[PDB]
Amino acid sequence: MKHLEEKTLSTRQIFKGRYLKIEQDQVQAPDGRTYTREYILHPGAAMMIPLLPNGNVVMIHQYRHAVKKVFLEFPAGKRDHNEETLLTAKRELLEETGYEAKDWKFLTTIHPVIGYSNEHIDLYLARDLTHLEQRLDQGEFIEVVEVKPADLMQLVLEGKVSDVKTQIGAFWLDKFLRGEWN
Amino acid sequence: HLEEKTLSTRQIFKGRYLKIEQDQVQAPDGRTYTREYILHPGAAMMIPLLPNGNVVMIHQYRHAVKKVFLEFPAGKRDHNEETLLTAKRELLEETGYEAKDWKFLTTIHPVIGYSNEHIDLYLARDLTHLEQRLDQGEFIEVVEVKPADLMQLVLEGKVSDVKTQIGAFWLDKFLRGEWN
Repeated sequence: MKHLEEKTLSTRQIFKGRYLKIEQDQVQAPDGRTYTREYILHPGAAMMIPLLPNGNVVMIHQYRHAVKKVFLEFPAGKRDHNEETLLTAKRELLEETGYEAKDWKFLTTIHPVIGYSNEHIDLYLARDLTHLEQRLDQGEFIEVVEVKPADLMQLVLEGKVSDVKTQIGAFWLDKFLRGEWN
Repeated sequence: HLEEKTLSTRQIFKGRYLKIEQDQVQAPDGRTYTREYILHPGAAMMIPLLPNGNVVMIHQYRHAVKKVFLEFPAGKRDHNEETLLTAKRELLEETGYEAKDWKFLTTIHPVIGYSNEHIDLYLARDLTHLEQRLDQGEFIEVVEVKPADLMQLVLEGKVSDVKTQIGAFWLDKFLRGEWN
């Protein structure tokens, strides 16, 4: 769909905060005119759907100050210096929840902020789990929970799983558990 | 127990589009940390279901990711208006359609780590086809999509836009008689 593409004419890093880095670009759009585009430079991420032998999934509660709310989430974290996201996922599953998994399957990649960040999140299904113990980062506060997939889907419908990556995980899990996508 | 207490707030950056809030917070360990996030106006996204069973979707380039995306139409809340008003306006501007039947589905948060953005998702039915009225810097092509085709595209990784993918999943639940 080449007639929709925009051509980068210039880029700069316009701002660096404590955490957020902003790129500002001038682009040539399909009209041949120049427009500004601004977006966050993000390292990428992974998220894991950790399926226990008992059929429950391992989830977390975590407070997110950007939204001033505690969210139910699948474990996740940012990609460290261009590592494969499978490594990110293994590490985050262990650090946030204490689990390791013998069976990892890449499901899909999502883009959560197409208007203003280059973030992508690779979503994985982790099976054949065994437990060790949690190891949280400085400034990271997490409660680990087990959730029945049926209860999770009802929470989705009720608006109680508003975190996009985790809601998408729930729907992919549902497709997997029903044997539709497996 | 997990909640962090705001100690101070500052708008540290305002560009052409993006505004960054930086807060000092006291966390559950009693210690102080910085939190940085985008101040976003909020947004609406619309699933427009045609009488033939297809949905109206768009193709749109997104410079932040350097790809053309398949999306449901959407846009940002203006002057803190009711998001249904946002939805009705953006459905007309981006696709050329109006709808006489609107239903709120759910609110999603696409960037919990670094933006206060929420998106309210709506189902739109009973449609009338007028014409697009695109805004500055907007280039959008309208396409009709069969929901079964949409779900296969999701599986294939060809619907990576979170809001759109979630919309597909909700539509699938509605069309299957599961959620109504």
